[PDB]
Amino acid sequence: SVTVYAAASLTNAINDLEKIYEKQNKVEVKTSYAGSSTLAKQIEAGAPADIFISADTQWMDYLQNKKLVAANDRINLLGNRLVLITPKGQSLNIKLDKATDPNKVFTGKICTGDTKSVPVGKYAKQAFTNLGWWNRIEPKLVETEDVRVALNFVARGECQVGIVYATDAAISKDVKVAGIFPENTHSPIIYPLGLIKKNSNSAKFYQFLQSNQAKAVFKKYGFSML
Ligand code: MOO
Repeated sequence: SVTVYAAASLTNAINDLEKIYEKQNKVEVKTSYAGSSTLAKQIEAGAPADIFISADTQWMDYLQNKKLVAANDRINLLGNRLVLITPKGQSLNIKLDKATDPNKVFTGKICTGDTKSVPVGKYAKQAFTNLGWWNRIEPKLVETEDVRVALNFVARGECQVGIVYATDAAISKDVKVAGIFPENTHSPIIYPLGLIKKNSNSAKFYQFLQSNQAKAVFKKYGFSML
């Protein structure tokens, strides 16, 4: 068997590839999804993950610095974009530009991941700072421990808007995109793939995630191949 810990934004793609790999190999693939921060900390505490996929470089560096992944056993796999979402039926179009006043466009709460630890929230905080919006945005936040909890809060109408990845908006018929953050507002969204346990089964799955077959699933879900 092989145990894969993956950022919550990767739930649907990795579930699809788990099914494909189990049809092609006599190996069992076990998956665990959560915020990249939670998963890295769990690995640090001894969780038996063979493979880790983070939604930012920071949480893979965190493991590298603890010597839990080698520089040569990680690769940048996927990219994404950062988006604003609204519940379906409460559509908006908001330009993510310093000229926009967040106090006039955001008249309720704003749902995203914890801005200090969950990658989606860290990317969001970079963007708000670059836009000069941080001190007006912070009082509006509801912070969650992964991007999918935030997505669900928006789908259920507990927040007027949310900040999730483009791939999250596309997976949910209950939310719609209200704005795309320009790339120059934040660090590039990069998913490093890391081989944590070096054994025969884990190495095959690590390679499989880079394969032509895996590229097609990731592209289906809206990710970019790096
Ligand atoms: O680690 Mo996530 O995909 O930003 O919740």
